[PDB]
Amino acid sequence: GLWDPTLPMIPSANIPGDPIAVVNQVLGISATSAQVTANMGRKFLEQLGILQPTDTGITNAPAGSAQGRIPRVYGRQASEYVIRRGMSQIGVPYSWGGGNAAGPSKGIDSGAGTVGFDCSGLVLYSFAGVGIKLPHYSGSQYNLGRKIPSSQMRRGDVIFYGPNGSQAVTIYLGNGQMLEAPDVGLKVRVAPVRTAGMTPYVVRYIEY
Repeated sequence: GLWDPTLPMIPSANIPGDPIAVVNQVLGISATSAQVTANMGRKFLEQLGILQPTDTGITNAPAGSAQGRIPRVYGRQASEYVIRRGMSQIGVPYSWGGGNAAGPSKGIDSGAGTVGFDCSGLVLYSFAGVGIKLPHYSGSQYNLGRKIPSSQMRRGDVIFYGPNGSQAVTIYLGNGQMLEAPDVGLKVRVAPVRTAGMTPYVVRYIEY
């Protein structure tokens, strides 16, 4: 009962640090997920009319704090943009280790020749749109943001599975549905929430 038994019962792909997310051979440029995320964060803060010269564009709250860069009054807008980004990826193939802040990508190991998303890749891609920077490993994502009891999960909160949230991570959509990049041969999908292996807390990255 420690893991979700419908998926491989192993820790999710763990891709270290700040990977290159964009490579443009023609212009001769490349950039990492953090750079892509910061740029989107600044664009988002500008769209809210609140961009400051001190803003890098990274909007994460210190882990456990109920206050991040994005004002509470704009949290629902931020959350809905994150969800829109994720939902726009329905139908993209699964790839073990796949995805970065710029979109689906080549995976690692088994997924090395497959462009797509895995669980943490999809979540980090979605949240990057408002400057929320997340590591490409579900266990590490579980240690950021603010814990909410799972019984009180709310649309936009992030659901975790397995010990230390190491197996999988999905975005709660409300109404008992979640957005996930589940397993090989499947695609990014909306599916019923599964409680087997669920961590006792979900994580909130955006307050509203």
